[PDB]
Amino acid sequence: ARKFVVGGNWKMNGDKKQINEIIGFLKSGPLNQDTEVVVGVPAIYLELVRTCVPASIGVAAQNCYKVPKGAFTGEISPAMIKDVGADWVILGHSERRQIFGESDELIAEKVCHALESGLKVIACIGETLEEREAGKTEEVVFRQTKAIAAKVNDWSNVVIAYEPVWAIGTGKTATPQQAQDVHKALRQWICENIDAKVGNSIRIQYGGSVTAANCKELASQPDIDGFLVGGASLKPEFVDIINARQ
Amino acid sequence: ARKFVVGGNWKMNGDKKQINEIIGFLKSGPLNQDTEVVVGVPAIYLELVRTCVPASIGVAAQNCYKVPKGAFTGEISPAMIKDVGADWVILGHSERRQIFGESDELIAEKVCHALESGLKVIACIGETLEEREAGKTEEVVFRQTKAIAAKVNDWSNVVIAYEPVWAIGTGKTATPQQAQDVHKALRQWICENIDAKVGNSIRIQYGGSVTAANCKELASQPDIDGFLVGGASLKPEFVDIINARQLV
Repeated sequence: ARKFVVGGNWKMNGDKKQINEIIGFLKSGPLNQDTEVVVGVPAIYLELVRTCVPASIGVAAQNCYKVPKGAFTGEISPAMIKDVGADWVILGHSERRQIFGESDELIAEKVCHALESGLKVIACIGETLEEREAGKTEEVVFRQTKAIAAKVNDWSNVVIAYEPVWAIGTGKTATPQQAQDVHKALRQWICENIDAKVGNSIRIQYGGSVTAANCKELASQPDIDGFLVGGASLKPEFVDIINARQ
Repeated sequence: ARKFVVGGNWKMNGDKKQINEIIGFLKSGPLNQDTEVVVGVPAIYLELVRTCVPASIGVAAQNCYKVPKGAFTGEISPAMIKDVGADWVILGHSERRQIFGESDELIAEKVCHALESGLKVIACIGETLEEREAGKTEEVVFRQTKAIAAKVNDWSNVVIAYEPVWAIGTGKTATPQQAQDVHKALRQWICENIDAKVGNSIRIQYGGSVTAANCKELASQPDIDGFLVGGASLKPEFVDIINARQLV
């Protein structure tokens, strides 16, 4: 079976104090034994967080570049991430794709390099509202996935996160069924386009609004293997989400 | 006068081993006391460098965003930079403008926010070869500078670094005179469009190729107040650059 994976993407939030609070939640709160937990933190705190968090819990960078080193002011590489002990990296997040304009190709190259460098990756994909309403959900997620797949040969250390970007500003989030529909269509695409074994073993996290109230129904969907939590990851509620399967 | 300022931009380079070797260069190397020294490091080692580097040397982040916190995965804020004790941030570097497409206005907003957050800033500007050949050197640097000026009211903690981006892949770098021609023109623009005192006191670093072989002649230029160093900042050579203005 696919191990349930819950990632906490802190985004651009945090400081020493706040981090001690958040790590207090993980250490404290009861954690499900069958849940792989990953925490995505700002680069400035990667080493600190990696030292204060149990070896069982993954620590992820929120981004990285495609080469070990180079004339790329403001970027960090997988080698640096590994240098401080971090073992995960979040790539292709919608905020980076849209606000910072990273392309499918760049994301693909980044995923490839991260994996080859020894990092576990959470690659994000997702369609916007205009894309969905234009009935291009599948077209969009298949294109983003296809780009990554073009540079990835081994998916064992990859976790895909689906971000229902279209829901933002909508007034209502995606329904558990809508989320499920996307996950199953994506898994199907992976089975037919990459490999049936990969499709059956790859974890696909739901990357929309996950809270204590909806995490359980969301977690019970056949093709949802976890979450890439946003705001909730900063609160104790993150523990409740980690135990959505309970 | 304007205090000589030398910044070392490591860019995307470094690890614990390499950082200890570079901090070694800085610690042993006889550093001129009249030079303000700053070192720009990858965010991952921001706190690490600040704890190992002497309080006299400034530790800069290589970039930051324009708000204290938010839904900006992969970005860091001045609030975080300060939380680990760093006091500087390099913004608007040519690689971020050209490779990552940061706009003149985003740069200005970041500079404004960084300054307001209590950080000192090395704001970068510079024209490409296309722009220079098309005769837009002044047009570009003034435009980039003007955008930042629209969001800055206090220039005390700002250091401008001019990057002769046009010199890459050309075979030869900018000559000291060519560098001086831009620096002077920018200073003049600042005195006219911002303020006389600001223009006269604002440090303008040369962010082109700076080595131990060309630092002295460059630092001799009337309007060059230091350097934003690239490659050489990862080697002992950085010290010689820092001591570009020492007679012996």
